[PDB]
Amino acid sequence: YNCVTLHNSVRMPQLGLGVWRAQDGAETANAVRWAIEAGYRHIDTAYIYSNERGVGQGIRESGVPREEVWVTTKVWNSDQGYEKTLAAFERSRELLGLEYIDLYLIHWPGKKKFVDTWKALEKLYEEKKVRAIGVSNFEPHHLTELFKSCKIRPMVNQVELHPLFQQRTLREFCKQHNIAITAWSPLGSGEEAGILKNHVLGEIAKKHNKSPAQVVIRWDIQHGIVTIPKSTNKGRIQENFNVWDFKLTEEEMRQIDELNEDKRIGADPDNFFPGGE
Ligand SMILES: N[C@@H](CCC(=O)O)C(=O)O
Repeated sequence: YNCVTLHNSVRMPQLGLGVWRAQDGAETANAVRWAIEAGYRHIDTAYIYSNERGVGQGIRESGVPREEVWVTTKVWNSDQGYEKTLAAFERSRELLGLEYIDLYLIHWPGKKKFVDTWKALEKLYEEKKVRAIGVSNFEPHHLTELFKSCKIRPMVNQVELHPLFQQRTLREFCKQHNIAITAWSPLGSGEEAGILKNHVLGEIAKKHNKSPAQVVIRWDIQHGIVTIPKSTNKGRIQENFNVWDFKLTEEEMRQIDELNEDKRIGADPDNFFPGGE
């Protein structure tokens, strides 16, 4: 299926499972296995989700060869700093049961330690322990600041992105510095869900005989954004993957784009750094 190319030529599958909010053990292992069974080849996790064991279990259970799957995980705020970050990588690696990790990200920028943390990601990349390195919830100013002090520039930035918060500024900033955007959103585990409940998505979903969530995912795909919808439900997990047998029209894309309100719904990167030390 579709892949997005990072600035080091590694190809990152465009659709993945978010396991954010999945309880460890069975819940995750099932979610991951079900995803892989359905065809997903990309799992997105994070130390702080406390479910790296379960992810590893799901992957081993699926029976799919390691190199055919992409695994992303992330260094938590409290493990920022060169040596601390290096150590959190190993704790994550051991917990996933993996010899290498495909992508490792800084989970939140913070203020004082992210340049230092990035130096550790560069090391892991030189040591061939990760295939790609990037950041999450970084804003252009963070990225501009990081650019002053790095040898390898970030390859991914995973941020809140959905039809009411379309991140146009950052998208252009990332187009211009060769960075792939990954979209997360406060959906899948059943939050307020205003994002999905509007006439534009409704009628596009109805026209194609799909759900509004399937539409948003497809909209992500056709904008070349990487998308990691989270769910622990076997059916929803399957539904989120059934997005390859239809195309949104150029007009349908402008219509969804028109929904932009720059309405952030999750936490603000400039003022959010729980666990910071
Ligand atoms: N994947 C979520 C994790 C939430 C958290 O930071 O605990 C995010 O970065 O938005």
